[PDB]
Amino acid sequence: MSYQYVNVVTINKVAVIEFNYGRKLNALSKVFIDDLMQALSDLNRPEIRCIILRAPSGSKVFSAGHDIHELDPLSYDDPLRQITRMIQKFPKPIISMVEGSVWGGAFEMIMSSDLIIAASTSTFSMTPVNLGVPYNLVGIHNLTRDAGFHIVKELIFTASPITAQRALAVGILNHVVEVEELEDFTLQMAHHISEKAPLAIAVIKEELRVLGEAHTMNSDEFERIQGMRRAVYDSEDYQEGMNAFLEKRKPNFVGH
Amino acid sequence: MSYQYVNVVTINKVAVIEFNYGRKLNALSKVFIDDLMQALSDLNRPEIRCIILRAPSGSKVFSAGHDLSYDDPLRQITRMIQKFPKPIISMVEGSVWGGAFEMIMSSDLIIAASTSTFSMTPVNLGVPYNLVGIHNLTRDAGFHIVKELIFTASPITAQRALAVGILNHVVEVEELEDFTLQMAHHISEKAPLAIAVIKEELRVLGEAHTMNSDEFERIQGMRRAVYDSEDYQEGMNAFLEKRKPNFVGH
Amino acid sequence: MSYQYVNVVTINKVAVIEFNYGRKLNALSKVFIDDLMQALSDLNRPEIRCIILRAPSGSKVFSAGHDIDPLSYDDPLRQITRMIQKFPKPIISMVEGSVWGGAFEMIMSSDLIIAASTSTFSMTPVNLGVPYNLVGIHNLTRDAGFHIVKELIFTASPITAQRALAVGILNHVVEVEELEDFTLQMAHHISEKAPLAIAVIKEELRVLGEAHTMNSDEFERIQGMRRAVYDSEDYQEGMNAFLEKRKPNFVGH
Ligand code: NI
Repeated sequence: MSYQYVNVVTINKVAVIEFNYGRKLNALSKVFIDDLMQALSDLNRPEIRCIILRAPSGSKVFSAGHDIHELDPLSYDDPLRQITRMIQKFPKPIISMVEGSVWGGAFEMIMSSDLIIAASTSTFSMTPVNLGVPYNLVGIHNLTRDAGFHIVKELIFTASPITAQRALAVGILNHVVEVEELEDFTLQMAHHISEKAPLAIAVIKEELRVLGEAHTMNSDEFERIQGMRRAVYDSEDYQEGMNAFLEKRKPNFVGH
Repeated sequence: MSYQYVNVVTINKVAVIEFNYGRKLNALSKVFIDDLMQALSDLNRPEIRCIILRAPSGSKVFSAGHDLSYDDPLRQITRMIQKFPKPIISMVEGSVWGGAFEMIMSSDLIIAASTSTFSMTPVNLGVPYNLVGIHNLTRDAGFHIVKELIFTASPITAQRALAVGILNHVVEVEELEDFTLQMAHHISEKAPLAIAVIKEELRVLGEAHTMNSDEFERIQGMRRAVYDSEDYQEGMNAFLEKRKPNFVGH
Repeated sequence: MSYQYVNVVTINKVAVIEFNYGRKLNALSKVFIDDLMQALSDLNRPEIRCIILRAPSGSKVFSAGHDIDPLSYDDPLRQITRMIQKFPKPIISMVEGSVWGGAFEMIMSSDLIIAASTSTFSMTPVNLGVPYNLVGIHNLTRDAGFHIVKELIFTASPITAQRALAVGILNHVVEVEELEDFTLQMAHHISEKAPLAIAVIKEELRVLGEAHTMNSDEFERIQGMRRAVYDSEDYQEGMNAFLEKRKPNFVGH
């Protein structure tokens, strides 16, 4: 019924899960993610038909992304890994209602959701290259189903932020609205969907999930990528990137 | 050479298949689809280079859709349209609904009137759409967009359809026919064999999302659960009974 | 380093590879491609972090594309697209002028595409009756949707830089006067990021992008069709018409 790190409300058949982790700017800490997951789980009932994920009204930062301090950081059972999986497999639609700036891991988190509705002032950025992190295959895969290849590559390689208007243009966002209408706009849609056949929505969603994951390869290729990842994890650049982050200074990458 | 449900006209290398089932709003009935398929088949000749599918001029409704086994009409037509060695352009005028949307999605190009509208509606009736069918709807617009389309069953405008990648071109209704024909004639000057093989290569790549038998069987199990649900009955009912369904999750 | 068909200049951590074959409109000749590949290869050093591919300033034609199974594993275009894709540094295609045929696939295979508001693009295999290969076709499907791709290929009609942007092919469109500066700045910016991270992600993206698999029978079946095209009358006609600079007359056989 209650959680330390999220606040939940139910409005008819729609449930809203609001973050309650502001000190860390909603960074994806284990305790935080665990509460989000418990909440979702608790909401997996016939009477609940649609979920909305959001940061508190007026938030400057929607989510800072991975919790560096807490630091292979992207292993199967890591929080971010677990949540994306859960969200994707959840039999009810999940809408990310965005207010504030979205960063790295949080960006992957919202991409994994079903729909994204955002304020005209929100911003988006994918940042593993800033810290020198060798992002995982599944993680990367999750960022390629909406905008095209070139676009995705620009986001990742530059780690530069994009406006909500651009995010809408490239296919990332569903709708962009004025912050004052965000909540209202999102709820209307949620209630609308909640009037539809839940069982059909569930199956279609899973069909989409399964098709979306269907980029297959042989074990040698996976092991080869994994070897590359290890090499990155073992590099100087990797240490340099984390420190600089922790040290709140510009990193000096050298290619080894 | 002649059909009950469709009218065909050939202009040099271009063939126009026009629906003739307005009384039923061009619903995807077996009879209708059977004629569509026959007409396509009859047009599979070296001298025909490009096909155009359309509803009669001035139509308010392009197709109402349904009236999902491997051999059901809709499944049959999408496969056929996809394997057809000639390009097939859907020239849309009017509102597009359900099965009809998948049908045009399965085609090579879609050119529509500035006033046309589109909706996928399986969630309105509680239908557990099939994997192949859903797959057919994921090659043009992004995942988040498709999910919105499908989950809301809300109509979108021709302008949004264009913006998200579903449509090739949107034009004033008065110019629709000519714009389409000109593009068709132009394609007809190109190498047909090359077009054919490239279309097929695209088709094969497009289907190349593979999975194991267990996954397939698992989805099949889920689908069956849907067809066996109360909600499913309620959905068919309400449609018939022309009333809003009351879904409950069982 | 030096090459006959391309020029190279390094600016800090960025390297610019410029085509030097205007006499032939930068057609994708073997000797041209070989040079490009060597230049990339020579640039595969820790101090180089980003690459820019471009045609000379002012070019009216970025690349005419193909020069007279020509699409075999070891053909130049086949080799260069693989190279570009496997290159552990980002490769940005900076476009000024018109882009044609193979050159279009070439830029598509790169990481980002930034172009002049006046540039244009056309996929032309259907003009000549060429049975494009699977890998080649695949390379053209990761940016714009299916319907759009099919229109480009089926019509072989050129599209504007504005439309290329709108359908997802291009990253940015800029006024020629600002093309260079805009491109360089981004490249410099990329150069400040973690190279190793970039390389692994790029390779992950490549592997995922190729991951549309099929059985041997399907592939052989495609090959058989391709071969039938190559053996057709229309194939001869397309090549001849092109040489004789006259409109081809295709018949379906
Ligand atoms: Ni795919």
